[PDB]
Amino acid sequence: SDDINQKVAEQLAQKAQSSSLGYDIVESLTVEVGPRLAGSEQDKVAVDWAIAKLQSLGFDRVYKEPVTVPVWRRGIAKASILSPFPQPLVVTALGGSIATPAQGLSATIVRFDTLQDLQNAEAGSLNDKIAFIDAKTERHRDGKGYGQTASGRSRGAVAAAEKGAVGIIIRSIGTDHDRMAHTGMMRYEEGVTAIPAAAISNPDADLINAMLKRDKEVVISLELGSERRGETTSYNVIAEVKGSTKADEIVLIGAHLDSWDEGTGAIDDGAGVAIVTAAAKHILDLPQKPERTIRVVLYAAEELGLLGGKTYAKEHEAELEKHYIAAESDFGAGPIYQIDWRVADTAHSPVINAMKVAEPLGVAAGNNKASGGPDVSMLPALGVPVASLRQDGSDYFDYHHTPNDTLDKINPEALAQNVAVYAQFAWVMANSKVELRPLPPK
Amino acid sequence: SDDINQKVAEQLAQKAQSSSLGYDIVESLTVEVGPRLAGSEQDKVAVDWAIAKLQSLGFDRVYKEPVTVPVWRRGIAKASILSPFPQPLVVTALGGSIATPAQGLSATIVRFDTLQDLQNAEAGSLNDKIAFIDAKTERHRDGKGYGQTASGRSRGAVAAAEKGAVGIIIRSIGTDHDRMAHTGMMRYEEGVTAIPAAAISNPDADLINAMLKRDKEVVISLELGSERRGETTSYNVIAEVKGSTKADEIVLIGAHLDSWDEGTGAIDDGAGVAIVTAAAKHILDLPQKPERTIRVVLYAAEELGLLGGKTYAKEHEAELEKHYIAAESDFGAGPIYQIDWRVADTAHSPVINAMKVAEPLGVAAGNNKASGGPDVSMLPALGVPVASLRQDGSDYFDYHHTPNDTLDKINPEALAQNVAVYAQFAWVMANSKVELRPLPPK
Ligand SMILES: [Zn+2]
Ligand SMILES: [Zn+2]
Ligand SMILES: [Zn+2]
Ligand SMILES: [Zn+2]
Repeated sequence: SDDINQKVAEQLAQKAQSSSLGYDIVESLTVEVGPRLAGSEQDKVAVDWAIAKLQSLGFDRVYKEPVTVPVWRRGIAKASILSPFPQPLVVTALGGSIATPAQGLSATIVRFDTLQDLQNAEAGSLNDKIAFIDAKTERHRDGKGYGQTASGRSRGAVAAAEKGAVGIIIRSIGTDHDRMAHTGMMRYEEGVTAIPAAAISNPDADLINAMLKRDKEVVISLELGSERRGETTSYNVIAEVKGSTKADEIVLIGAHLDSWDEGTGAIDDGAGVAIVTAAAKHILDLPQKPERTIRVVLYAAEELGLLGGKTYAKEHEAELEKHYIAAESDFGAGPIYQIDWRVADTAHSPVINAMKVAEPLGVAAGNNKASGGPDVSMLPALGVPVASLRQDGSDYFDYHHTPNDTLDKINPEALAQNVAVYAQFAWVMANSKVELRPLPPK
Repeated sequence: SDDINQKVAEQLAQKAQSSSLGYDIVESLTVEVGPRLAGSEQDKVAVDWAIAKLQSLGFDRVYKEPVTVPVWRRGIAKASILSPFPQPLVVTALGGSIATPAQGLSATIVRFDTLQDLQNAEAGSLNDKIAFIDAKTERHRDGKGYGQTASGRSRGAVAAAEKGAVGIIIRSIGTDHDRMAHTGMMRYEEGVTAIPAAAISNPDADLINAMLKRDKEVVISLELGSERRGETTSYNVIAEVKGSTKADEIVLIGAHLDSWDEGTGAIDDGAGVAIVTAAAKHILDLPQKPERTIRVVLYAAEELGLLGGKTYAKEHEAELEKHYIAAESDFGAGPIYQIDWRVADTAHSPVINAMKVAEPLGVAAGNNKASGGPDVSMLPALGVPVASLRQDGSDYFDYHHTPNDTLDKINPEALAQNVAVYAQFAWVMANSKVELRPLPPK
């Protein structure tokens, strides 16, 4: 009954709070693998680590599924201001950037408040120059500031090249004022000349601004080494807690296994790997079996455009109708404060009620318009219900995509609360009688 | 009278709180010069900046005095763990390190809790190996943690070479857990083979520890580029507020103009330059003249061993008897909470009383055993009284000697409180009738 399962969920939360497992999994990943950019030598290391780890935890099935991934290698990154006042910058290439010319790159910059301002510039206005997008990212619990500025990183190099720019630097898409350059994916556009593209630290962007405010033009030097290889194979890594009376139905709880390459991928998304794996292990430890199968999916190549998520959706196309609900942890280790849903209108109040078991952990009732996390975000359009278990990310963009994304950034008590809430979610959902389909129109 | 001068001191503090001058001076230095390692091209840039700045503020005399300085240039710094689990490290050369061999340097490490533990190792025990000193620096308002661990940086390369080491890495002498490597001076010893010497970030030292805790040996790669040139000339930069009835007597308020090269030297010691310069300017702005001359000294090459301070003490030897008191701001921008003295026994209670004017700014009475700041610390032995105006440095070693020592680390309200307290100090001391000599035995 709902009552019996509420009490199991209460006990799962107790276990999460008394067990070092969640922390131990992320310590293991960050120490024994470290950064694991898709397509790098560390990609296979992370996959092999995850397979061994899941086997060692005793899951009923542990297997992997191939995902095609591109190969990009980061080389040197050096930048400085040449004039008016010569100074060093702390820079990093945007993910996928081409290298700077062998002859080298030195140019006058032109500052834009935002990507939109750059897109509005006159054609030819950046000939021989480097674009500088200065947009600052606001700090928000829900990360909505990142949502407003991230496109500068994703699309700035295209917009700048369209105006004649020979390069782009951006203010890091970060909420810190640390001397850390934030990387992340960017995309060139077929038809537009690819140009070198880098992020500079927030203090460096402040410095450039201080010089511009003196009615001086700023000239920089930028050097980026990088290399592109042909595509290869990574893997979605999967573990299951075997179901019982409804074993053909799947509750999917996910994270991504890949990361950027300059930190150790601790909060993005080693924390999420640990949260969903530990939650599933606590469930595996129960004397009771869930009705549904619980499937942990550790997705490949999320950083490169949800490639593993998209691959999974297609590979499991015939199985999606039997996916009861899907959710993903990929907003660091901050505690969960709300669960939002994407279920049938007639399921919404029932699932809110089911998850009131998490109220004492600080988790509020939510809406019925959830997108789901990145790797499951394509699944509602295919009919699959999802939940967004909302994490407090107020500090997340201080470290996201920097060399500072390290184990010591994880608050163990907060990590444990996520393990507790996912364990409750996966248990309650794997035993729920609520009909979650059909999803109402978006 | 003491009463009239108490009220001027109160008004000076008002000015400091209502004026952006202190902040503006450090903004100017960090933007228009940036990092200014002694002996680098930026050394002359900083001197020329300071001369122009002091002239622009209208000081009665502005001049400079030569200081011999060594020339060391930092090149590349790359390090990684090769085994058991290959990963990147964030490293920086210790100031003055020789370069690593052209053939390259890869070696097994041996961990030591502290410099003392390394010094206790058996001769030959580090043959072919790299020493790793792991001592963590405790956070303290007075910086006493730095005092306990700093010698690992200063003297570790010598102690490691004595035991056969081919190199040394240290846990950065820092209180942060940021991915920032802290540099700073080290000294080789004539007679002992010079070896490459670097600091790694605190998270990287944690990582190495996590591998060692797995009963694995750790092997690293270390690459350091550096170059030593012959000595050259830097300068102590001096400004004066002209005295009146006691113009032959000097109240010296100082800071150092030089910095390490990877940040912008904002808190070490751009803040101190701004504090003492702004304090003197507020005094210069008064309609009243001080009795004594107030001398702002912006010392050269403090980071390389107090070279400008030592030079000043010798150059001004015949003038020291007329130095009434000396003090230096070189503990960032945190507010002052206490003034300690080094005056005659019979002057102690009188100077405490004189400075009770700063109580409302949060400044407590202090002792009579002050060392004085670094550049004036040699002066008591020459008979010159000093004060230590104690700053709250709880956060100072998060940024000291890192690339993160940037303008945005300065709390403007705290910087203003220092300007207020130095203005009071310099005014009260430049008009005091207390006999400060002779100093009692140390
Ligand atoms: Zn992520
Ligand atoms: Zn990411
Ligand atoms: Zn200093
Ligand atoms: Zn220093």
